[PDB]
Amino acid sequence: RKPKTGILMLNMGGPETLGDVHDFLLRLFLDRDLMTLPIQNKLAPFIAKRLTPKIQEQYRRIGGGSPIKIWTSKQGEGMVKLLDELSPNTAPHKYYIGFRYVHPLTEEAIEEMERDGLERAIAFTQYPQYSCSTTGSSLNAIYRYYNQVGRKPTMKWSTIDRWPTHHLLIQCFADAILKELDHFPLEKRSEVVILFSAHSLPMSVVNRGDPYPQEVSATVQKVMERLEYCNPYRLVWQSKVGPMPWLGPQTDESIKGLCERGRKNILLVPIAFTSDHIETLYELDIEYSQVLAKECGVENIRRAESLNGNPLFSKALADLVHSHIQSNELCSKQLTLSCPLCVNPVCRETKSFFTSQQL
Amino acid sequence: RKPKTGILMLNMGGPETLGDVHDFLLRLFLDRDLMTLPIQNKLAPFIAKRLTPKIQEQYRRIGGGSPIKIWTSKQGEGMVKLLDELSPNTAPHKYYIGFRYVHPLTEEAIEEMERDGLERAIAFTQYPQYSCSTTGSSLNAIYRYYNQVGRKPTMKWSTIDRWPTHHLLIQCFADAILKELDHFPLEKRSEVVILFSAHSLPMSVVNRGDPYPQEVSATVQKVMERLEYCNPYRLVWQSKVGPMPWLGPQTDESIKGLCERGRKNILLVPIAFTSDHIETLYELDIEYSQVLAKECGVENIRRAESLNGNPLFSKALADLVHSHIQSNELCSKQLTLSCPLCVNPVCRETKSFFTSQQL
Ligand SMILES: CC(CCC(=O)O)[C@H]1CC[C@H]2[C@@H]3[C@H](O)C[C@@H]4C[C@H](O)CC[C@]4(C)[C@H]3C[C@H](O)[C@]12C
Ligand SMILES: CC(CCC(=O)O)[C@H]1CC[C@H]2[C@@H]3[C@H](O)C[C@@H]4C[C@H](O)CC[C@]4(C)[C@H]3C[C@H](O)[C@]12C
Ligand SMILES: C[C@@H](CCC(=O)O)[C@H]1CC[C@H]2[C@@H]3[C@H](O)C[C@@H]4C[C@H](O)CC[C@]4(C)[C@H]3C[C@H](O)[C@]12C
Ligand SMILES: C[C@@H](CCC(=O)O)[C@H]1CC[C@H]2[C@@H]3[C@H](O)C[C@@H]4C[C@H](O)CC[C@]4(C)[C@H]3C[C@H](O)[C@]12C
Ligand SMILES: C[C@H](CCC(=O)O)[C@H]1CC[C@H]2[C@@H]3[C@H](O)C[C@@H]4C[C@H](O)CC[C@]4(C)[C@H]3C[C@H](O)[C@]12C
Ligand SMILES: C[C@H](CCC(=O)O)[C@H]1CC[C@H]2[C@@H]3[C@H](O)C[C@@H]4C[C@H](O)CC[C@]4(C)[C@H]3C[C@H](O)[C@]12C
Ligand code: FES
Ligand code: FES
Repeated sequence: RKPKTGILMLNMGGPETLGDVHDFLLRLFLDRDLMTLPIQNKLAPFIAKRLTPKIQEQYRRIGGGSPIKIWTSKQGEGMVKLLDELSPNTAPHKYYIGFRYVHPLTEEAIEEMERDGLERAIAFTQYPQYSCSTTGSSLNAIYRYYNQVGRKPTMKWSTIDRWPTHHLLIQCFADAILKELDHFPLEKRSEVVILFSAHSLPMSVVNRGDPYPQEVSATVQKVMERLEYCNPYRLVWQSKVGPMPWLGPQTDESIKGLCERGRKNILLVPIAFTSDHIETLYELDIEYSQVLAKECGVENIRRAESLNGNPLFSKALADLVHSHIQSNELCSKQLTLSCPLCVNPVCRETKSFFTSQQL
Repeated sequence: RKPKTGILMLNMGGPETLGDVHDFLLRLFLDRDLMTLPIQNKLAPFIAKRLTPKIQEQYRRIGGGSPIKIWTSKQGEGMVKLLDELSPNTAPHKYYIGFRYVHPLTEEAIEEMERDGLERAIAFTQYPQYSCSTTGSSLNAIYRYYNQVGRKPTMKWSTIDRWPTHHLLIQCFADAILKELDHFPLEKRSEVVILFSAHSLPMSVVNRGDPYPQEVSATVQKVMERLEYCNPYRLVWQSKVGPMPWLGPQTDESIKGLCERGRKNILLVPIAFTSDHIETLYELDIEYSQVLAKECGVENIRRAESLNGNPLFSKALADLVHSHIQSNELCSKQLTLSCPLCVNPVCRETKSFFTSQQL
C-alpha cells in the first residue's frame, strides 16, 4: 500500500495556462546552468516581463497553454501500472513530475517523495538524448536541492540520464512515421523527404562538448534502420533565437530550401522530445507548416504524431525503469565524463552525487 | 580471364613523396566542388606554392609521404581475392584506385576501366560517412569526366556512396579499441576516456545540410554499442584551418580540456577514415599526442590502430560490394536527396547520373 519506489519524471515543463507564462520565464532566466546575465537578479524579472506577451501569444495560438503536464501524467500512470506487474519486489511504484521551470517544480517533487518515505528514487529524464542544458540542468536541480536544504537524502537515488536508442522508443517513432507516410497522397509517398527536427543548441555549447548532437544523430539512424531507408532524410535543428551562431541546418531554412529545389513533399519528425509542446504545435505546425510552407509553395507537409499517449511508449518507459532496476546501475557510463571544456563547477558535484549513492 | 567487374576505390589521396606535395595542393585548389575562390585559376597555383613548404615539412615528420596508396592497394587486393570466390557470376573482379588529387587520378582510373572493357563499374567511396566535400566530390568527378570527354560510359555504373554502420566496419573499430585498451596500464583501463575524432567541416558546410556529422555520429554509437559502453566517450573533430567557424568540439582543445579537468588517460579513435594518413600520423600522433599532451601533463594517450591491412577489413569491403551487387541497387536512398541548401549545380547532375543508369 505505501509506495516503495518513486520514478521522478524530469522535463523542463511548459506553462499550463497563459497566466503561468511570466513565472516560467522568470525561473528560466534566474537559472545559471543556462545563462549568466549581467545584474541577473534585476534583468531576469525584466526580460521575463518583456517576453511574456509574445510568449503568451504563441500559447494562445495553440489553444491557451502547453499540454506537457497532461501527456506526462498519462505516460506516468501507464508506466506505473506496468512497473507494478514487471517488478513486484520494488512495488508499489509511484511517478512524480519534476518540471524545471513550472509547477510541480523539481524541488517540490523531491519534497513529496521524501515525505512519502520511499525506499528508492529514480531520476528519469524525459529527454532521450542528453544535453547539459536539459537533463544536466534537471540533475543539477536534484543535487542543489539537498545542498540547499543542507541534509542528505533519505532515499537511495539513481538516474536514467539518457536512452537515445531504446528499442521501443525507436519502434514508436518508426510507427508514427509509417502512419504519417500513409497520409500523403499515394502518388507522393515515395517522393516524401523526411526532416528529423530537434531543438538546436548554440555553438558555444556544442563546442564545449555537449553530448546531445551525437546522441540525437544516433536516434535518427536507428529509426531509419528500422524503416529500411524507405525515404531519404536529413537531421536539422529548430528553435534558434538571438543573433549568435547555433547548430544548423535550421529547420525553417531547410524546409524553404527543399521547396525551392523541387522537393515539395516533406514529413517533419520531432526526434528529441516525446509529447506535444510549443515546438510541435506552434513552431512546426503553425510557423513552418502553415505560414512558411504556404509562402514557399509546398505541396504536402505533414508532421509525425508525437508519442503522447501511445501505449507502446508507456511500455518503453516501464521497460527502461525495469531494466535500470535489474541492472543496479546508478547512472550511465556517459554521465561519468563531463564535457571536455565544461566550465560549470556544479556538473562534477552532480556527477558525484549520483555515482556515489548508497547501493 | 578478361576482367568483368571493376571496383573503383575513391579517396582524396595524399602525396606519396615530398615532391608530390605541390601538385596535390594545386589540384585541390582548382576543384570547384570543394571551394570557389576569386580568380581561382591564378590563386590556386599561388596558394599551392605558398603552402608547399609547410605541408612538405609535415610529411617529412612522418617519414616522407602518405601511405594511403599502400594501404588502399593492400585492401583492394584482399577485397578482389574474396570477391572472386563470393561472387563467381561477376568475376573476375579488378580494383582500380581513383584518388581525387594525386595519381592515379579518378580520371585516369575511369580511362583504364573503359579500356579494360568491363561490363560494370562500381564507384566505391572509401569514406564510410558521406560528405559532399569528400564522396560527393569524387562522384562529381565521375559525372564530369564523361561530361567533359563528350561520350557516354561504355560500362554500367552504380555507387556504394556510404556505409557508416556496416557491421564488419564497426567490428574492426571495436576490435582496434579493445586492443588499444589492453595497452594502457591495467589500473588505468576503466579510467580511460575515448575521444572519437573525425575531420571537421566548416559551419557553412554543416549548415547547408551536409549529411556527414549525423553519419559519423551513427558510426560512433554503433561502435560504443558493440563495446557495451565500457568507457565513456565524446565525438570531437580535428583539422580545422583558417579563421572561420567550424564544427567543434576541436580534438586539440578537448585533449587539453580533459587533461586540465583530471582525465589524463585518453584513447583517440579516428572514426571517419580507414588507413593511416597525415591526420593520424602527424596531427594526432605528433601535434597532439607528443607535443600538446606533454605540455598538458597527460599520463597516457594512445591511438587505436588504423584499419590498414586488417583482413577483417578486406572482408568488410568485399561484403559491401557483394551485398551491393546482389541488391541491384544503383546508389543509396540518401544520394537521392541533395542538401536542402545545396548551391552547386553539379550535385543534381551527379545524382541523376547514377539514378538513371541502365539496369
Ligand atoms: C549581455 C547579454 C548576455 C551575456 C552573455 O551572453 O554572456 C545579453 C543577453 C540578454 C540581453 C538583454 C536582453 O536582450 C533585453 C534587453 C534588450 C535591449 O536591446 C538591450 C538591453 C537588454 C537588457 C539586453 C542587454 C544585453 O545585451 C543582454 C543582457
Ligand atoms: C576571399 C576569399 C574567399 C572567398 C570566399 O570564401 O567567398 C579568401 C579565401 C582564401 C583567401 C586567400 C588565401 O588566404 C591566401 C592569401 C592570404 C593572404 O594573407 C591574403 C591574400 C590571399 C590571396 C587570400 C585572399 C582572400 O582572403 C581569399 C581568396
Ligand atoms: C539555448 C537554450 C539554453 C541555453 C543553452 O543551451 O545555453 C534553451 C533552453 C531553454 C530555452 C528557452 C525556453 O524554451 C523558453 C523561451 C522559448 C522562446 O520560444 C525562445 C526564448 C526562450 C527563453 C528559450 C531560449 C533558448 O532556446 C533556451 C534558453
Ligand atoms: C574543409 C575542406 C574542404 C572544403 C569544404 O569542406 O568546403 C577540406 C577538404 C580537403 C582539405 C584540404 C586538404 O586536406 C589539403 C590541405 C591539408 C592541410 O593540412 C590544411 C589545408 C588543406 C588545403 C586542407 C584544408 C581543408 O581542411 C580541406 C579543403
Ligand atoms: C531572446 C532573449 C532575449 C529577449 C529580449 O531581447 O527581449 C535572450 C535573453 C537571454 C538570451 C540567452 C543567454 O544570453 C544565454 C545564451 C547565450 C548564447 O550566447 C546564445 C544563446 C543563449 C541561450 C541566449 C539566447 C537569447 O539571445 C536569450 C534567451
Ligand atoms: C589555409 C588556406 C590558405 C593558406 C594561406 O593563406 O596561407 C585557405 C585557402 C582556401 C581556404 C578554404 C576556401 O576558402 C573554402 C572554405 C571556405 C570556408 O569559409 C572555410 C573553409 C574553406 C575550405 C577554406 C579554409 C582555408 O581558409 C583555406 C584552405
Ligand atoms: S557543461 Fe557539460 S558537463 Fe558541465
Ligand atoms: S552540397 Fe550537398 S548535395 Fe550539393
